[PDB]
Amino acid sequence: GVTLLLASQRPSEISETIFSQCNTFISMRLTNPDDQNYVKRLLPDITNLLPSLKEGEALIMGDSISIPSIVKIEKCTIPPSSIDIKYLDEWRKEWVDSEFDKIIEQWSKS
Amino acid sequence: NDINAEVVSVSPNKLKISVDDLEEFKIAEEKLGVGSYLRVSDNQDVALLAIIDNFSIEVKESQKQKYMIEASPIGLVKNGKFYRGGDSLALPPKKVEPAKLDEIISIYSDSIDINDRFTFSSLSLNTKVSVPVNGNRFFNKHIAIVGSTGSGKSHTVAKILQKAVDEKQEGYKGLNNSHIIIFDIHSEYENAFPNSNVLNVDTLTLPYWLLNGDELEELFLDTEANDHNQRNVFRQAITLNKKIHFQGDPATKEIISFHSPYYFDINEVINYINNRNNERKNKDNEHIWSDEEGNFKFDNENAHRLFKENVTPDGSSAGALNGKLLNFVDRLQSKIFDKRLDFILGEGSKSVTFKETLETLISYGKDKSNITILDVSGVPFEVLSICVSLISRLIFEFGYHSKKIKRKSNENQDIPILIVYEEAHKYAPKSDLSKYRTSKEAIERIAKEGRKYGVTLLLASQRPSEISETIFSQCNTFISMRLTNPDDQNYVKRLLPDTVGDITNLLPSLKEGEALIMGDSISIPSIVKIEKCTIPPSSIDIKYLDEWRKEWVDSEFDKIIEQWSKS
Amino acid sequence: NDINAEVVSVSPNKLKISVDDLEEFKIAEEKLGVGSYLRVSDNQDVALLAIIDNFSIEVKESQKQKYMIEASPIGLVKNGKFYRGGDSLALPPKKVEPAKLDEIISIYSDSIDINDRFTFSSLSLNTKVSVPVNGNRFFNKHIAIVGSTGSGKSHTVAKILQKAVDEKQEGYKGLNNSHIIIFDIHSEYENAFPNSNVLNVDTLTLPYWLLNGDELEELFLDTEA
Amino acid sequence: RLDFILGEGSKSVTFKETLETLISYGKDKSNITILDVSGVPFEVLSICVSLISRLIFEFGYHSKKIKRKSNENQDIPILIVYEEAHKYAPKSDLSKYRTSKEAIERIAKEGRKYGVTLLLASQRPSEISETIFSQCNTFISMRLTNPDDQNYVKRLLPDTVGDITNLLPSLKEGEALIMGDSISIPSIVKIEKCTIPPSSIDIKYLDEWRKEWVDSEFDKIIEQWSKS
Ligand SMILES: Nc1ncnc2c1ncn2[C@@H]1O[C@H](COP(=O)(O)OP(=O)(O)O)[C@@H](O)[C@H]1O
Ligand SMILES: Nc1ncnc2c1ncn2[C@@H]1O[C@H](COP(=O)(O)OP(=O)(O)O)[C@@H](O)[C@H]1O
Ligand SMILES: [Mg+2]
Ligand SMILES: [Mg+2]
Repeated sequence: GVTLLLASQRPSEISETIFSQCNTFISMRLTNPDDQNYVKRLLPDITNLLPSLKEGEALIMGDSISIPSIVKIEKCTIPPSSIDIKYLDEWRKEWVDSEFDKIIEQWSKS
Repeated sequence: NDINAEVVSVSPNKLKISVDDLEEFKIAEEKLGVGSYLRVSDNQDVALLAIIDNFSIEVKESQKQKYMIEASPIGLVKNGKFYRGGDSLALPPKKVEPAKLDEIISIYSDSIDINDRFTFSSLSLNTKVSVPVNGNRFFNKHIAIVGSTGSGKSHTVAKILQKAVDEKQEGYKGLNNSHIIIFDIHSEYENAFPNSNVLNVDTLTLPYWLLNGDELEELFLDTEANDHNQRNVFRQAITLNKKIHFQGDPATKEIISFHSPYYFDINEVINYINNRNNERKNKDNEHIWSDEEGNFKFDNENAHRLFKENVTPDGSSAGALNGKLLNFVDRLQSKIFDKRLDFILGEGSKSVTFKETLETLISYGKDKSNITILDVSGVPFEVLSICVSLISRLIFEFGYHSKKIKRKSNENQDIPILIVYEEAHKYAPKSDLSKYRTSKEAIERIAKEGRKYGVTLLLASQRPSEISETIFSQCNTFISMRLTNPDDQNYVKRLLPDTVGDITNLLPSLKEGEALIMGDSISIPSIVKIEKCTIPPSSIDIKYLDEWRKEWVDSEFDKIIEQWSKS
Repeated sequence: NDINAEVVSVSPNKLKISVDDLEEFKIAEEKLGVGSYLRVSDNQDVALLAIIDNFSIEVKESQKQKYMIEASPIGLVKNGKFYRGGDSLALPPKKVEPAKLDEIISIYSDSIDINDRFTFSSLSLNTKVSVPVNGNRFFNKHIAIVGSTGSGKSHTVAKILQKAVDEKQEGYKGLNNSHIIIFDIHSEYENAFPNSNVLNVDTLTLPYWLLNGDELEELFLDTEA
Repeated sequence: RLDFILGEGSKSVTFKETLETLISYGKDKSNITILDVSGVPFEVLSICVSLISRLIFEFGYHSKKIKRKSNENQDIPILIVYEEAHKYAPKSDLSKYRTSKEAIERIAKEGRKYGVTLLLASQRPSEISETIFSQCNTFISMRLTNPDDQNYVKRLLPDTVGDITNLLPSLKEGEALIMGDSISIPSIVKIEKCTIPPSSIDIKYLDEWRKEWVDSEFDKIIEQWSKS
């Protein structure tokens, strides 16, 4: 009763012994052909749409699904706290006078 | 008319187009090249647009000229609005014209908002259209600028950073918020950025006590030896030496450990280890010494007395670490005594402060600048991996700790920091050798985790094929100036998402200064011309011909020898 | 006419040239080699300069000789000034002749300024074409001369250094400011530079105390035990 | 054999005339200093190469200290020529050549800004370490004949030529292939013929073997060996 969810990024660097034991496979957009070829090999030609996948789309394969298909994962109404930093919009403002006292206190703490 | 071309066959992502007449020859010269744009429709309101991948102009004896154009549909234009996507299908035949200036403008001006556009280049085939990128997505996802020597890589790097500095929100005057750090080995960005803070070996003081646990044992210990008694005596010396120099609250003093960023003096650390090469236990198994104040037993309270050299061992048997640390000590003072490491292990590191190192690294001191150029020309190459890893980790954990302050206040990470890695293959090679391991890991955490902490990369390397795959793939934005090595082109082709026909033969044949921008920052991967640097980079290289061409100098040689003796 | 060649196919970086008539055979041997330069134009003013990459000559009993030349457009010339270009289009058919001497010279001479030009070699397929290098940039960046034994790399090293020694600013008489140190191991560069300082074992005095700790260990210790 | 490094002369020589010897700034000036290291024993050859290569580098390192203090236009550029660079700077990390490896690799990495540049002339390029060979920018590739050296050079060349794989073993005598910053395009060149060629005094084994059995020379070898 102890299974695992392997939320990795690129399949080409994960240990073979764990990633071969996984059977249900969800592949999002994968821009590295080395990553694509590992996902292609697991299938017994839908992998050619892996790099052109839109944001949020996925390819689910395994015995859990009937056919390996490109799916759109449901949007998170309560999303995880993963906020992208707007580099341009932050850089447009004034030079913000940030005091270094409070930051290096906790850096020294841990 | 001037051009009579139509689509003869379509594919899922390929249009084959036959040019039938070609009355006007300058249509073929600039509007029918590889990477140009074609309008594919039967009307003048709804159309597809297509990049040109390949062409072939066959001519023979009696039959007609066979001009065939291979194109890929990049998107859809409806009533002056461009919509990306190859899903829309053109049923052949469809009349093909070169795209007008307004359609090519609408390609790049529709996918990006009016406030998210970052323009630093124009299209190479059409100068009148500028090519903006999504500057949030340009800089949040890491940038890789590759190319051969003389292709204009540093000019492209400089021109991006000037446009990052000169761009401002309206209603204010003065320095903007952008923070860019450059690792300058060839010393080129002084001439590009005159109004910026530059730090060379003679000026920059990097404290050695800010090195973490991994960096300290790489610089001092032997990874190949892997001696745990040498490892344990190093940590217990530095941890104790950080305690005796702390002047603060006792509760913070207990949490001080070997990785904690606190000041310790390396000369006393050598003295502690050198003394512990000469321990002599008594019959009760306790080490006994004698300084000027009297005999004492080596325990936790009196271990600070070994930091001074004037201690004499007093015992019968050999101590616990007697003779096990002599190769440790001789290499330990070999790096301290070296004059090349005065900026890192010298007397100047005693008088600097953890604040003063951060205030100097991102130019937050008395003189403030957006661009901090780290002239690591004079830095010796064996500590180049150490120094780059120290600064990169000092910016990443500043970027981490900046966010965790703002998560308490429920705010975003205020200042985003960019680090430019000129000649990035030296810090982060494909080779798994231990001499560049610490710089590989430091760029790894910025590449894979720094996106969420405000710390990013600009991997500007002449040889991308000597950068590791696990950091090159994290650079979503890719700029290709001119790549001529076959292994270099086969490397980038293996790390690039799609973009068939825009790299296969285009990269060797590119002009100086024009590049290939791609990623989620741009709407489509296009060959653009990076705009000229009015204030260009200029490395002050030794012009060997003119110095050899002149008279044999005689006054200089005497000054070189005596200055060597003086220092 | 001497040679009647013509472009029959155009690719983004590839050119197919059909040689229809070859009255002068000597153009084929010298000017239509593997690495030779062809100019591709319908006029003498503006031309597309292309290097050859491959060729094939077919003869059959009834048909005419099929001399095909496969070329690549390395650049472009305008009134004698060469521009290195990418995908500059030449619409077929275009008359092809061997490139003039002034055109091939302008590929190598125009990229380097006349003060920074350093010549130690000429083009293999055209001995009249001097090939200069940016001697400003030739020396400060490191040079790697590689070949097999008996390929002539000792001669190439010697010729470069002789060209770097006899050259001067012309405003003085005497020795220039070249400083070249050769780790001559085969005892061969004595002849190439007769007016040089040669240091063998009997003349060199290398102090042992200028050795560092790493060098001093190998001079005295044994490392096997 | 170690008299040049461990004799009575090495003690009395001071630091200044050592650099007057290696750079030829002594009594007789010379643009080219030829270091005949053939009679140097092979056990100490990497030691003497690394000693000189270090000494030239810190001469250029301390060259720049005056030029930032005095801001004078004059400068002393130095080029170092390493004939058979694959044995001074091998790919192997063995202890015997890491002194000469570290001296050359310091020049290959830091010597650009100090006026101490290097020329690598090796008949077996594949043994030279990639961290030194890639620091070079201009490559004069002569006739390369071993397939291992052909594959090594083709990777680290900054550019390529059409059909380079058959070009390298088919180069004629004096034919070269220059790529890099100095040249505009990779071109097949003919190096100028040396009027005063580099000639090594070689023993013509077959020529002396066909002569008569010499008799007088054997005794003069033994008596000098006996007396010295
Ligand atoms: N946008 C441009 N337009 C025209 N010339 C350029 C441009 N960018 C660079 N160059 C030229 O290319 C040359 C090479 O500079 P650079 O690309 O910085 O070298 P590297 O690729 O080694 O960094 C420079 O001398 C510069 O004049
Ligand atoms: N540029 C050249 N032109 C004509 N002959 C040459 C040229 N370079 C070398 N040679 C001849 O080829 C021979 C090869 O010698 P060299 O190339 O100097 O030896 P190595 O390559 O083994 O150092 C020499 O005897 C020389 O006469
Ligand atoms: Mg550069
Ligand atoms: Mg030789």
